[PDB]
Amino acid sequence: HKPLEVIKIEDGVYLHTSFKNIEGYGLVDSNGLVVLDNNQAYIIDTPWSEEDTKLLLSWATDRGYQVMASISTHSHEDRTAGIKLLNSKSIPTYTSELTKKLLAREGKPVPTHYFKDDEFTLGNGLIELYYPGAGHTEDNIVAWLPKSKILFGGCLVRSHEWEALGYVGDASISSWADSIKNIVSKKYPIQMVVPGHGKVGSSDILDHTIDLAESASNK
Amino acid sequence: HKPLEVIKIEDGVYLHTSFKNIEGYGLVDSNGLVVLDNNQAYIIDTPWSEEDTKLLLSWATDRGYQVMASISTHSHEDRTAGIKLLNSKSIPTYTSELTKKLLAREGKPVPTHYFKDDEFTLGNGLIELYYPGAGHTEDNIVAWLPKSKILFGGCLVRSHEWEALGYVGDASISSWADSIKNIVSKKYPIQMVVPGHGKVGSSDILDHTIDLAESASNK
Ligand SMILES: [Zn+2]
Ligand SMILES: [Zn+2]
Ligand SMILES: [Zn+2]
Ligand SMILES: [Zn+2]
Repeated sequence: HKPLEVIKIEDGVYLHTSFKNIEGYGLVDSNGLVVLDNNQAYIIDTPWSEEDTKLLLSWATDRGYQVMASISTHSHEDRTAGIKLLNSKSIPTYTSELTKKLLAREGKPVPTHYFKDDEFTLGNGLIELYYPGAGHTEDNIVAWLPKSKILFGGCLVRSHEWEALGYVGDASISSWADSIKNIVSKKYPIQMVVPGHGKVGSSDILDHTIDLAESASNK
Repeated sequence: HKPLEVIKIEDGVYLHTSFKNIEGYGLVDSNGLVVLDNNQAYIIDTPWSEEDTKLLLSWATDRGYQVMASISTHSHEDRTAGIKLLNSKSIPTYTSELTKKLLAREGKPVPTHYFKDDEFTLGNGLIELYYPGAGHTEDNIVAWLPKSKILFGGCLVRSHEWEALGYVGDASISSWADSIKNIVSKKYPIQMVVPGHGKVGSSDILDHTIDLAESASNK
């Protein structure tokens, strides 16, 4: 397919996007981040394939960055396809404990590190992880980047180009709006929200997601 | 997945819709028609799977209709997945000659009947087939239903919910707008346009498709 794209979206923050080209629909995209702490790089969600993960690692190496770890924000392949490769390179991989268990239940490679806590931090205080409750999946977490004022909402949040919730096979639709409201309750001074699929937007992605969740739940 | 849906959209015309549920995106739909001439039924595009084709044939049998033939509007699986089943039941299957050759090149079941003509008619004059030129694929054809004033645009036309051309792996983007203009030149008194994917709309689907094609071609 179309290979990995990596673009800068803030000082020390890059959006990585990988793709699948589906007959019947067309190109589907999948986003994660690279977050820098000086020269130390943290991967928030792997690309959607092992090959695209290799491209992301090469992207870092070519530019002199040192990849420290990855965190995956739920167990789906579009968040985790690269865990196997990172493990083979002795790069620490993280998920929540529930995500780890879900991966093992799917017969997929597990992270080398995991936490059973609603909050966890990577780097300085560079990346603040939070579990707001079930939505897109039972295990979805989000990441707040206090320096850049970016919330990585992952697949729990929906870009404005979408008029529905996306893939809901593993979703808890009746809990989804409440889980977004829990994010809102954190009172992050959000300047940008990055979704797992679709275009980056502003804080109103949260409101849009609540609208979509409440509509689908009442249906 | 979610099984076949069949709903009436005009006197003697039914929309059949089949689905695939994709992680990373969600539910993708695929449309065809059943067109009646008294009790004689014509299938414009098969459902997206053999199993959904069996459901469509059962739908017809249960309601007393006699399925006479199918026509597929290009070679992609979402138009043709049911050809094998119809052939096994000695129900005539049609495509254009180019579509037939493309199917054989993909190692897929071929229709039992085919024409190398820009126009062809099924039933009364019930269904008027036209090849307007390359767009979504090299072989795409459309169907005009003069009694119901419906143009089945198939995957060559794009519903208003889409802001792009969809799957373009086999497309001729530089010819697409011209091909729509050829449809316009037929001067069909169009009341409804049915796309291969997405929601049924009005004649302005043609204009929308031209806009999308011209934008993509200039890019
Ligand atoms: Zn997911
Ligand atoms: Zn996702
Ligand atoms: Zn097609
Ligand atoms: Zn199609």
